[PDB]
Amino acid sequence: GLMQFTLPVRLCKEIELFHFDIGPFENMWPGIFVYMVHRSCGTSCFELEKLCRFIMSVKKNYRRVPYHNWKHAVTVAHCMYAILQNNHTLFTDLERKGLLIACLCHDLDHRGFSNSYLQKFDHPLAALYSTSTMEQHHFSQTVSILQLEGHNIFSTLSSSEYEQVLEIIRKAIIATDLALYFGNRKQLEEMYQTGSLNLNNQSHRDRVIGLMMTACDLCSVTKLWPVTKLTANDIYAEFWAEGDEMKKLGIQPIPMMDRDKKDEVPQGQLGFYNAVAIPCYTTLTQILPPTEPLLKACRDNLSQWEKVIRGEE
Ligand SMILES: c1nc(N2CCCC2)c2cc[nH]c2n1
Ligand SMILES: [Mg+2]
Ligand SMILES: [Zn+2]
Repeated sequence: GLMQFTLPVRLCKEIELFHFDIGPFENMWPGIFVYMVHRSCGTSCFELEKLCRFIMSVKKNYRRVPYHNWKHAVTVAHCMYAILQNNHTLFTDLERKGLLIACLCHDLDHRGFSNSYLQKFDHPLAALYSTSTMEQHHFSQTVSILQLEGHNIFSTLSSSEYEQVLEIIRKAIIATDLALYFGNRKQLEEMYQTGSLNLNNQSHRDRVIGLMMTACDLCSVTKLWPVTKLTANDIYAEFWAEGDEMKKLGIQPIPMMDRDKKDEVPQGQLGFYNAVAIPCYTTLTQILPPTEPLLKACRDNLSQWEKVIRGEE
């Protein structure tokens, strides 16, 4: 009960900032996550023995792929931690519990390929789950790990609270399907502008948690430029491997995924910032004003990519 996690002074301070980088020491990531759960939720939310076993089973079920890996999981959970900490009173006890776990689990057993590649491959998962293929798999994997003996971190909840938290986690993980983000953001835009957005409306909360999940999932674009730039290498390492696998199926991949067309990357980043990232953090900042640093950091990185195109780097 009286066993607090403490981080070194630089991490203790920097971890509260949206643009915090979790660092290259894998062995510190579990402790960073537990630290964030204790401050975000309470030292009582989870049985420490159970939580540690859950975290290590989650780590084991992330693969050694360039980007959709254990580091991404903890990076996305940290962004959620920063949003929750800057929006203290807006979220329930169950929501703070659910969302950090949802974020840690959101890409469980990712193979580094898009839903599109699975469907064109005719992967078994594409037969089992026609839409949000990988996201339905990630949630499936989460429930599987929760059901391991000694791994049920929610055991102290009532039947009804247990069903509420697994329903929060399911929707949160489904929302990380970027295909669903466009419609979700549009509806949130309409609702915020016409003034109908109502955080006591469960369907409205769901939408807002969805947008937070997109924002945390894309938070690579909200880091300082050196982190953003080096993470984009890992992202494109996966895209190019998928492009190679598309070519093996006798399909010319979109230029984004074609390693012959690396020149077109900087312009592809502009499109992504303008079509996805900027609108995402804009709508998020409208609904949750204290998340503005994510929009500001994102705009700064767009400017850095414009400088790459103008050959100034
Ligand atoms: C281009 N496209 C991207 N998305 C496409 C699918 C999901 C991530 C990203 C994400 C981070 N940086 C990116 N650059
Ligand atoms: Mg995903
Ligand atoms: Zn992800």
